[PDB]
Order: sequence, then C-alpha cells, then structure tokens
Amino acid sequence: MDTEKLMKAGEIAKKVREKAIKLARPGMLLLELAESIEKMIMELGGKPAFPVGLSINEIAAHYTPYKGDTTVLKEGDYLKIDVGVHIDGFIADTAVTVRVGMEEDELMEAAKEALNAAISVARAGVEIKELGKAIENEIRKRGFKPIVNLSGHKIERYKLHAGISIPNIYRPHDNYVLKEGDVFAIEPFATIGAGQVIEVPPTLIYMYVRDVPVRVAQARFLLAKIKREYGTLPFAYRWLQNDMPEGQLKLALKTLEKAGAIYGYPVLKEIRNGIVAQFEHTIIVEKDSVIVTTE
Repeated sequence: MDTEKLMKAGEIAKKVREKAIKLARPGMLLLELAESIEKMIMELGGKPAFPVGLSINEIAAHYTPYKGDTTVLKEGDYLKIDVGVHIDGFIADTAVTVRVGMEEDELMEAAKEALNAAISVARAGVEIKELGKAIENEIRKRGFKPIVNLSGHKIERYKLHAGISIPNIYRPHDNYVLKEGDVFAIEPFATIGAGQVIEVPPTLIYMYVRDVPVRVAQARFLLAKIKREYGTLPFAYRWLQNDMPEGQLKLALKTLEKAGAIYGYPVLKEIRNGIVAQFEHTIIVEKDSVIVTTE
C-alpha cells in the first residue's frame, strides 16, 4: 500500500486541478480543457485514474468529452471538474465546482464546507455514518439538499470504487469503522433539485471488469487493446476514438457492454434538473487524523 505513490498521485491531481480552474474561462471548448488537463497529468509523470469529469449544472458526473464534442463553457455555468491520477495503481480522486468566469456561491460553499466538516471528523475508529452527519448538516443548514445516491467511496490499488460509500447523509446502520490505512474519496454533492440522480445517455466512459466469450473478431480485438492500455480503470470513448471508424467503435463498445466484458459509466443527471456542486479529496485514514493526498 505504497503511500509515497498515493502522495505523488495526490500532488499531481492537486496541480492539474489548480491549472484546470485557470483554463476554465467562458468560450473554453470542453474537449480542449479535458485534453489539456490529461496531457498535463502525463507530463508530471502521472497516468489518469479515469477520464476527467467536466459535469455542468443538472449533470452530476460521468461527463467527459469526445472528439467532435463542441460543448463550450458558458459564464454562470456550475462546472464540476473531477480529476483522477494513479502511480503504479495508487489513486488520487479530487474535484472542485467553479462558476465559470464568476465568484464562489453559497451552494458551492455548502459542498466545500461539507468536505472540510468530514475531514476534521475523520480518525481511524470513527464509523462512516459520522462523516455522513457532518456533510448532511453543512449542506442542509445552508437550506440545500445533498444527493443521497451519489457519495464518496473507498479506494484501493487499481480499484477506484472499492465498495464502501462515504454517504452524504446520516444512516443509523452505516456502521463501517475507518481503519488505519483505509484510503477514501470524500465527495459531497449538493443541489437545489430533489437530491437524487439517475442515468441518462450518453455512456462516454467505460470500465473493463471480466473477460468473456466474444464471438465477433472486431470486439475481441478491441477488448484486448482496452485491457492492454487501460485494464480495470475506467476509460473514455474519447481515447479509443483516435484510430478505428467512430461507427464500428460505438457498435463494438455496445457489443462488449452486452456480453458484460465492459460496463458503462453513463452520465448522471440530478432528477429535477437541480443545479449540482461537488468537492472531492482523497484521504488516507490514520490513528488520530488523516492525510489529505490531494490538498
């Protein structure tokens, strides 16, 4: 569980996060932003843990651009930038919301404050529901609604979602005890909407899980490439686009998705088109406080 790797990932995540806020100017082509960031991650000796999330407003997460994407940042836009970096499989997951070409807002504040609230509170020994309460309050007591079914999550090596949420609400039977050595993304989301998200198209992001019989030559070969370049970390449709006709690409991906070799990370929309804000730090739990990998 090499911490120095985890830390580097965090430093790099931290840098490119900051650069990403500088480049978040109105008329900034969303495609170009993502490419700029991911480029800068690889310069600093990082590989991306996943395609960079550039989710806007009602859109909560799992938007990354494609080639041909013309989405462009418009002033007043609440832009969630979710950056991920890994060092030989050791992960830094960090996120900020920014009102493009504008000052911070009380909604943006509710989320960032929820993050700090959780981090202060976190020691080894603490039950995760305690961090839940911490977040819930910050967001509510500013008269906002936290997104219930989109949370933080345990991180392990080459395993981005390692299957224990740090939920954004108190739940009596969220009883997990934070351990010396646990890595965890704390992501509060807040919205003026319902406080709940669902899936909508497109599916712009994908993850290898399992190899499976693939009858079709085109799809088998694509699965091979995917495993070689990306393994069991998520990947953008965008990255594969380069080579291979876009039609035969989209079909292969759905053909693999069907067989259950790859699974999609489709876009998530806040269910009442509630404008949504996010702030994420990676933390390593330790005895009487926590490292913050990405601060």
